[PDB]
Amino acid sequence: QTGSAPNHPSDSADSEYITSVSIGTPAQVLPLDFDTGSSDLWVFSSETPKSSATGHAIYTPSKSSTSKKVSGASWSISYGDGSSSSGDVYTDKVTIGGFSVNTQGVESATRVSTEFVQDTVISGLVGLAFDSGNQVRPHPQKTWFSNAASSLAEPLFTADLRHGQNGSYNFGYIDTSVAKGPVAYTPVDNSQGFWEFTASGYSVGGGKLNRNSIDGIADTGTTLLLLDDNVVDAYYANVQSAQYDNQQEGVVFDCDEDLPSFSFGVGSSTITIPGDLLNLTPLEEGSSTCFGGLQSSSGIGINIFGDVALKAALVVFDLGNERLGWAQK
Repeated sequence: QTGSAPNHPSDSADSEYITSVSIGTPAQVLPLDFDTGSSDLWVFSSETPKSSATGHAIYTPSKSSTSKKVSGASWSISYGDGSSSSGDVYTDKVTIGGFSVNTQGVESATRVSTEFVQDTVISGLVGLAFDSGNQVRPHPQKTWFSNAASSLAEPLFTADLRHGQNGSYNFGYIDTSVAKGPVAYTPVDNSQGFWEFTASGYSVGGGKLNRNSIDGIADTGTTLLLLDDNVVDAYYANVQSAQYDNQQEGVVFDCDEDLPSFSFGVGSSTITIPGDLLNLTPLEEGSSTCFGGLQSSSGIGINIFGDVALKAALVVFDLGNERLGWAQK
């Protein structure tokens, strides 16, 4: 038994990826942000202030014959970007790509921050990091993937993100037909609740991998590839027009640059992010200056293999073996 759910980029700069989720009986279809960097499944609902939820699809638990309020449960969360939300908790059937979890914790937001209010095309998050990170008190809720894992064909899911095109979030099987190389695995350290791994080294513009390893997290909920100042300096070293732009808070360069690839080692196997995928977006319509997909992680204190990196590969989040797989796309 498997699920396969199409996703799409929210905008021309692949800021975040949007996937439909069906909650309740009959199904209420919400667009949610699948986030392997967090552990709460939370939604805009009929209990979200109407001034915050207007224009967003919402979950109404009273219209679902399978909903149940979880007495005494509450949750609150703050994200990397300073956005936040909080509320109470229901259980309900949650179906993603045709596969159902029958009793899933659905965290109903009674307050959401301005960032979420403005993002009308998203109605919440599906946290896909480890259960230890879940913020429901007093009794944590398991993630949708954790609940599904024992019932799927295999306890794994894959991320297939694309630049400017639909992709897929699949559960319970590995569709390597979207890829041009085999899955290469490395072990995951879930000590901090994340899909944390070590890359064995990197290369800029297709030389041989060095052995300067990089510890970081695979995070579908982060737009950029965020690496330390030493790696960023190495990446941009021969991009002649590159410079830090204090308004953008990141490195920019002429849009017509022929950017080098950025490669990194998963065990001894190479995954290469082509230069095309390291040019995120023109600074504005018709601009001759573009913003790099690879930027510094100095501000956040952890390296993040976000969507820019994930786009280069089919990425296998294996909860059964606690390992992370990358197949070149």
